[PDB]
Amino acid sequence: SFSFGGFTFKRTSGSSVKKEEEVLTGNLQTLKIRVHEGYEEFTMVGRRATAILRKATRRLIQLIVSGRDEQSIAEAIIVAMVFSQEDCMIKAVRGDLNFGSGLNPMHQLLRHFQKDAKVLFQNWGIESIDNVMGMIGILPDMTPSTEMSLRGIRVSK
Repeated sequence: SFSFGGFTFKRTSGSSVKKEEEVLTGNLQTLKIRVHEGYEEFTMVGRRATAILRKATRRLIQLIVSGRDEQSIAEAIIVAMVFSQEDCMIKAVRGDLNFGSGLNPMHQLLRHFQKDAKVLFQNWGIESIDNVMGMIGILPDMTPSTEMSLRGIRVSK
């Protein structure tokens, strides 16, 4: 169990080791980040939202988020997208990432997208979805949809 972005993450299956890696942001800043390598499954519980997360090396496999309102659901999605370490998120950064107490690089990334996530969501990718009991899609602009969704993401009740 650990905490990230105001969410408690508890690992329900799988595992990971960490390898340092250099990466190039969409503002062309180089960062050394600790990459988690492994298939892992988690629950996330924040103050206003809950989720199930399955991921692998720099890849979000599935996120099912349950939340109180649009605002809360969004915050959960942003934390799980940054936590995924996917390169479309790395490449969505605009402006430099300063400092820093307080802030290893994953937190810097998070603080950046928490100030504004529009570009993160635009660039993530969408997919058509099927009908699944208790599950609905969320579009890049955060409105609901039965036909499409942000890739890997679904909203529960």
